[PDB]
Amino acid sequence: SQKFDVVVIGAGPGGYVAAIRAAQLGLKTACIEKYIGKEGKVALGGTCLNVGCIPSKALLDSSYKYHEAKEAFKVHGIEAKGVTIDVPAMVARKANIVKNLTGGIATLFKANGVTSFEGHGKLLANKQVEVTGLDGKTQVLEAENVIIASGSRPVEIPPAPLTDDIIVDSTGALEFQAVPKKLGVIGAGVIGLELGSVWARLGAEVTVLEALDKFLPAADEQIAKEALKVLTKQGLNIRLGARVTASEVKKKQVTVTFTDANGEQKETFDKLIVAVGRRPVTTDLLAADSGVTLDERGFIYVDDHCKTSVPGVFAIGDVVRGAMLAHKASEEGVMVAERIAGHKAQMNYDLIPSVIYTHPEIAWVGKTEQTLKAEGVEVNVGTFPFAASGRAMAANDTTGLVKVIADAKTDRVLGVHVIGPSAAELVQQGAIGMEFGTSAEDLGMMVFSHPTLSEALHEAALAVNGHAIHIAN
Amino acid sequence: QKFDVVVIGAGPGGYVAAIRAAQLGLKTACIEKYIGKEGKVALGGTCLNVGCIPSKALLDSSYKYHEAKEAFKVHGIEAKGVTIDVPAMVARKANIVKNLTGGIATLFKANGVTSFEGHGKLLANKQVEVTGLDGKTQVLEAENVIIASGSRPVEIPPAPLTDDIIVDSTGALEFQAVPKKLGVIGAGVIGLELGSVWARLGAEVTVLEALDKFLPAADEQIAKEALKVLTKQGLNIRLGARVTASEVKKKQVTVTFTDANGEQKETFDKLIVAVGRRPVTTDLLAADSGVTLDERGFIYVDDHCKTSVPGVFAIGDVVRGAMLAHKASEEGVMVAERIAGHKAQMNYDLIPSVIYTHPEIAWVGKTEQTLKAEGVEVNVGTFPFAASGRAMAANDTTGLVKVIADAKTDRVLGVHVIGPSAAELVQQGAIGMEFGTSAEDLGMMVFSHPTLSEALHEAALAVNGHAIHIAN
Ligand SMILES: Cc1cc2nc3c(=O)[nH]c(=O)nc-3n(C[C@H](O)[C@H](O)[C@H](O)COP(=O)(O)OP(=O)(O)OC[C@H]3O[C@@H](n4cnc5c(N)ncnc54)[C@H](O)[C@@H]3O)c2cc1C
Ligand SMILES: Cc1cc2nc3c(=O)[nH]c(=O)nc-3n(C[C@H](O)[C@H](O)[C@H](O)COP(=O)(O)OP(=O)(O)OC[C@H]3O[C@@H](n4cnc5c(N)ncnc54)[C@H](O)[C@@H]3O)c2cc1C
Repeated sequence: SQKFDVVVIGAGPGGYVAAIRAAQLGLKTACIEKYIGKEGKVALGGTCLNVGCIPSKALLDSSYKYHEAKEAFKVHGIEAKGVTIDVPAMVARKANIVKNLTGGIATLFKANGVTSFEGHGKLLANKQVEVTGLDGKTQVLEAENVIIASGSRPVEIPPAPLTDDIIVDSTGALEFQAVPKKLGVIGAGVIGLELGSVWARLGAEVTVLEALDKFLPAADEQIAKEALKVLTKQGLNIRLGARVTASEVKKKQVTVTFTDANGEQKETFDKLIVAVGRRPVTTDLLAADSGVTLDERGFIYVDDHCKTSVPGVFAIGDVVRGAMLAHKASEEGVMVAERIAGHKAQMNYDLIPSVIYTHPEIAWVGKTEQTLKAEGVEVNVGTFPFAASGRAMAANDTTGLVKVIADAKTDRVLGVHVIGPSAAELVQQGAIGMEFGTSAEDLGMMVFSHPTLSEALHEAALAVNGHAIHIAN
Repeated sequence: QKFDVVVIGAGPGGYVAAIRAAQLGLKTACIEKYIGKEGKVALGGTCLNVGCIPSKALLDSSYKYHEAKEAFKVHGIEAKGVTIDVPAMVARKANIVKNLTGGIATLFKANGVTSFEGHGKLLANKQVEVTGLDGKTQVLEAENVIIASGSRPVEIPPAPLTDDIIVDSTGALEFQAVPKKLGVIGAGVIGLELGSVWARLGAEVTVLEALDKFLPAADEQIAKEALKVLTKQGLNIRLGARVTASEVKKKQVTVTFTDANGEQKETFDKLIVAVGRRPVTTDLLAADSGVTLDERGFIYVDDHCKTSVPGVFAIGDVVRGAMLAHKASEEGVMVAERIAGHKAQMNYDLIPSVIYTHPEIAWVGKTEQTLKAEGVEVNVGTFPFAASGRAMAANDTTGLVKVIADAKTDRVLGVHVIGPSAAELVQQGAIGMEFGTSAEDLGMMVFSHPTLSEALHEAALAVNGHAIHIAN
């Protein structure tokens, strides 16, 4: 009853996928989770399902539909009088989606034979896992293998500590019951831009204070430049080189002090979202005699196969090195489970795509132009704008472009970058090609359906070598 | 006077062939006769002027109206009243057409393509007679001719086009008001798309289809779901219903048709005839041109689109194969490259199909029923959008992805989708299939979460019984 082949600590994208895969492989598997959802019961799915990926995308989709009805219907002949959005109802839809999907994970666990434990797991020496239940009582599970998937939480900064319901992190930003009239966001990363977009669409006057001089430095510079222009026009007052140093709450508002190129500045908001990154969670996770070590940044140290310093103990997802993304965590979970089952399964960290769920959506896979320049790789670049896409014109959504980067000597595609409609789907097309070593000409030779947004990738690939049909080369 | 390449027709086949030929350094002419809305010749063929683009424009506008009327409350979005201005909707479509047709002329100018306005006829010895709009003729001496004369709607005596009451797809894209009761003959792609436009805007739509089987070219599982969903959307699709006569009186039309229960009648305010497409060869070939037609009226060509006359090629809807814009354009590229000396080939096995209903329907490769008829043992994996977190956030969970793989080699043989972004997910499958992907190959790749693409990933994993997010 206490013995398992695999004990997983955490039921986020890393842990719950690892648990399902382990069970599919015939391993007697347990998964421990402590997070309490909205109904007062344990809810699986981790950050991503409960306070992350899914909730944010739900509010992004609802808020965009309102925005389009208010600002982009007349051109179609559609007249909608007095369109309004009720924030409590919008948030309630998101909550219902979360409830359904978290229950869905429990259904998958049941179907696959995963044993769930409710409470806090702590790794002791020699792969024993102590579970403190919700009633405070402890039991020890004897594990042949342990998969640590304890995830992350928001970074906290002393200049902007969470305060009442006025200074919030991403979790509180997904729970506003009314549109903040003036909204401040600290951090112009993915989370800050997505959350700022939600509330700007519904009428908030949004300022985003970003300490770095460079916007979206991980994105391709051409993509980031267009993103900054478009998002600023949408009402995200993105201030670069602006570092918050202090805040003061009074009269149900918060005044932020920050330093920019022109010196000390102050700005007052009704709500302030702190979105300055995420940190790995190891709180009470490892006994002093567990043998598992942390790096200087607080991540659990693992090798390229996610194995810790302790045989039979693995760690995956946001608590270890690499991109802090849900699909990265889940793929690591699959790899670890398959390796426990005896398969020499491998993971490719080079083709993990990134998506920013603004509208226009931003997505990419592979290397940026600036990275390849720093590496000394000569490249050919092809782009195609959605302004030249018949499908995008029909959709009344022509902002953005597709960019394909190929090695100048071999024509191998090295990166695909998109800002525009269905960016993530077009990037996935590129990623599939790159898995097979596609050249730019390979993509150019394929039949792409017309009219589709995918044609923009086809034209960009042809443009790499100067023979796109529908733009000057 | 003299050209390396003379192209007859400026549709997706002809205009792309002309651009590519010019890019390859060939002195190229393109002849077109179609008169657009401004009274001048308009390029882009059926697809741009009265086909792909206009239909998708009305599909997108009508869908946005439909969603606002029927699927906003769940988001907390309330309206005091949503209405559609049909003249304004059609005018947006007309403006898109005008911009894109002008865009082709801009591309021709930038690439050095010489345009001729009028009717082109192939004479003997690769001479092309151009009859201008004033009836005057001139002869071009062509080293190579590319025939790209396209297609037009099929006509049937029981439903002849009549004023504005009985129309084909061209007239159906020009209604200035929502018909109260709308009849459609033919439940193919065009009938379903046009029926969808007007049903969304309030028309009571009946689709009369003579065949017993719905969407026979699609995978049967996809077609069954499509029939269910489209019927729920108000397309009263009547299978095994053959129209035999019609009668126009007092701005309405009564249709007579035969179904399993005998002779039936139904009356409509408007009737759309959508009973297929046929190749155009009208006055195209002199009797001694040397180019032959097959029994069905298509120009006879080999797999490189070469006719029975060396240096004369034919592409697009006027030759064999799927009557689709991307098929025509790729044939144009192949022919131009072959004229320039390259042994260019065309892949006829991975041409995708798309039906722009909502939910969208798309597929590439072979259906389950085709593979069973061929005796190929397969494994099938499916994943429903009801289990997609991205689709749930989008409030759009109808449909599924289906992946079919060879049971022995695991090679993916077909990908079929009904649901959001169907065409984009099918293109992902088609790219994989170009590289010979197995189902496990797709399963081992990292798919971004949350995205609609994950449904293809899960379906690929389901082929071999280890999808994560559905029971296996
Ligand atoms: C607003 C926001 C939006 C995001 N949007 C996206 C997106 O769109 N796409 C994307 O790829 N990523 C997105 N992310 C990031 C994504 O959420 C993470 O990368 C992902 O959740 C990490 O998965 P994980 O399993 O490693 O960690 P987590 O999801 O954090 O799961 C860790 C689990 O372990 C539990 N736990 C921790 N310690 C213990 C313990 N001792 N005992 C028992 N249980 C424990 C926790 O309660 C939690 O459930 C977003 C993040 C945020 C904050
Ligand atoms: C309502 C409708 C919707 C459609 N939607 C899609 C879709 O979404 N996706 C898709 O792939 N396909 C779609 N199609 C089909 C698509 O339009 C055709 O497959 C495509 O246009 C064929 O390209 P083509 O160049 O061979 O022929 P065409 O587009 O028909 O062009 C032929 C050109 O040649 C001209 N011509 C003919 N004879 C002569 C002559 N002697 N001299 C000079 N000019 C001549 C014609 O005026 C015409 O412009 C649709 C069709 C219809 C009717």
